[PDB]
Amino acid sequence: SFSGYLKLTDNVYIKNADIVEEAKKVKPTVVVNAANVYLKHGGGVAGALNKATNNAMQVESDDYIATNGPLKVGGSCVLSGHNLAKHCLHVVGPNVNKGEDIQLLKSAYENFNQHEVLLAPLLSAGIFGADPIHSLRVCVDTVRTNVYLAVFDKNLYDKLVSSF
Ligand SMILES: CC(C)[C@@H](Nc1ncnc2[nH]ccc12)C(N)=O
Repeated sequence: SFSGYLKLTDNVYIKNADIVEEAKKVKPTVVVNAANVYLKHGGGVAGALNKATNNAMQVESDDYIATNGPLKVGGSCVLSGHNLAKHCLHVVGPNVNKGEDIQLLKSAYENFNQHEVLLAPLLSAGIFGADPIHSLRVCVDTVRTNVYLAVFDKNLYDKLVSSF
C-alpha cells in the first residue's frame, strides 16, 4: 500500500513525508523508530511517533527497559506498533553529538534485514547529528529487504535524490 515513492535501487524507495503520517495512512507491518538506548522518546522521529500513540509507546518502552535494561548502540528491539503499525522496530543508530562511533551505523541498519518490508527514517540523521547523505549510502549498501524511507525535510529530500 506504499504510494508516491521514488525508486532508488532494487530494494530502496524514498518519499518526502512525515513518517508518522505515512504510518497512519499505510499501517505497515513494521515502522522503524530512531531510538536511543533508554527508549526515551523525546523528540525527532521518536518523540513524534510516541505522541501519535498517545504516549502508549513510552509506557510500553519503560516496561521493556525495566525488564531488560538498555539497548546497545547499533542494536534493536521489536515492540508493538500501537495504532501506527503491527510492530515498531526500535533501532539505535550512533549519536555523533555524544561521540559514538559512526561505524556502528552499518550495524544499526543490519537490523532491517530481519524484516521483509519496513517503513523507516534515515538513521543517525536529524537530531542524531550524522550526515544524511552518508546515512542513505550506508542504508543502500547494507539493507537487502524492502525499505520505504520517509524524509521529512523537503530541502534535504531534494539534495538526497540529486546527489544519489
Ligand atoms: C531523520 C531526519 C533526516 C528527518 N526526520 C524525520 N523524517 C521523517 N519523519 C519524521 N518525523 C519526525 C521527524 C522525522 C528529517 N528531519 O527530515
